[PDB]
Amino acid sequence: HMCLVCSDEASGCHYGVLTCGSCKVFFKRAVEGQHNYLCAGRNDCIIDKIRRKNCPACRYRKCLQAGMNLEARKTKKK
Amino acid sequence: SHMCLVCSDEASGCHYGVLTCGSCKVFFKRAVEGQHNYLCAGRNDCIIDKIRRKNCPACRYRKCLQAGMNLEAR
Amino acid sequence: SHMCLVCSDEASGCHYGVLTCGSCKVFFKRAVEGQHNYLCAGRNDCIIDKIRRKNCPACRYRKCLQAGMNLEAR
Amino acid sequence: HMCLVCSDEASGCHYGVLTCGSCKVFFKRAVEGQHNYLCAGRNDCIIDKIRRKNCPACRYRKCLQAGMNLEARKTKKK
DNA sequence: TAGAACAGGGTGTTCT
DNA sequence: AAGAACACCCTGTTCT
DNA sequence: TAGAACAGGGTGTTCT
DNA sequence: AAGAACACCCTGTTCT
Ligand SMILES: [Zn+2]
Ligand SMILES: [Zn+2]
Ligand SMILES: [Zn+2]
Ligand SMILES: [Zn+2]
Ligand SMILES: [Zn+2]
Ligand SMILES: [Zn+2]
Ligand SMILES: [Zn+2]
Ligand SMILES: [Zn+2]
Repeated sequence: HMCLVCSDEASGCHYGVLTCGSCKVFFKRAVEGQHNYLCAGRNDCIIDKIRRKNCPACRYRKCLQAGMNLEARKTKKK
Repeated sequence: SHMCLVCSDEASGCHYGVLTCGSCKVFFKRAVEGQHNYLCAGRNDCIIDKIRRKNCPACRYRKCLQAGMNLEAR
Repeated sequence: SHMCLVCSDEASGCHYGVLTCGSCKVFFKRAVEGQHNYLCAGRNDCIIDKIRRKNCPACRYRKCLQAGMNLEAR
Repeated sequence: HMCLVCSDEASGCHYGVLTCGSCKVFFKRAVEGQHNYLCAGRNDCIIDKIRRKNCPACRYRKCLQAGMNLEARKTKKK
């Protein structure tokens, strides 16, 4: 079963979405910090396992698009 | 002038031997010397500039080659 | 009197058939009926009282048997 | 490699000591809550895998004796 | 599960 | 000019 | 890693 | 007296 962001092996729901480990800590770091990234292409870069380092801008976008949010643990509660 | 022929940064001088910045200089040596496998995530036409050249070394490397860089110019 | 012969709680009446509290009553049925394996973590002489009887069912059970409980007294 | 409290399979250092999972959450629950437990024996009960339920009093003691403490993560730091 | 934190890779600079 | 080398940033793992 | 939280076991009560 | 059955507590796992 697979990461919905990069299609590497999924390691569980994280921030509300079946993702792999690397995408989980990736999202968390982008959300807590600055995410002023530039796409060098057309904002549709291919994020898979070898290429996911290439474009943070598009990786973050695919994170948001897949529905990740930080408060999804204390917010998949109330 | 004084713009890198690859990323359009402020080119230090002439390297390998093209008007390139220092980043591209050393990048190029590393791309040819080691390996390394670079793959474009777009369309093999990425925008390469001071801030984006980090994003796609396949495309950076290709631009280096096409501006005629070569580890032996002397 | 009105003290459990097993744990010395306030014994409700006569069960299986010994002067026992209600806890020991139902405990005993469960110990014999199901199984379950109880093992003492001390020395097979545990203090059994209202608060400690929970701690060692091996010893509780043994005391039940030794006070002559039996699922058929009638 | 083994839990230093109950000798079940150890799952990592927890609260500063190689313990199994059950002893980790056991300690944590005893420390955050009330631990007014009574030993029914001589305060040397045998805490191994089947018997560790029998005497919280002695299990907790073996936890303290083995050196567990909550602030051992932010205190194996400074 | 969410989170800390280490080591590894890549990059760009300074300095020979 | 070309090379060495350090310090930085981002990443993805492990967390006996 | 530390932490939440669910389901399972055991117990003791109330109620027939 | 004996049994059913609920609600509680403690435990140890999983956390696609
Ligand atoms: Zn992923
Ligand atoms: Zn992109
Ligand atoms: Zn350049
Ligand atoms: Zn490219
Ligand atoms: Zn009793
Ligand atoms: Zn005992
Ligand atoms: Zn243990
Ligand atoms: Zn004990």
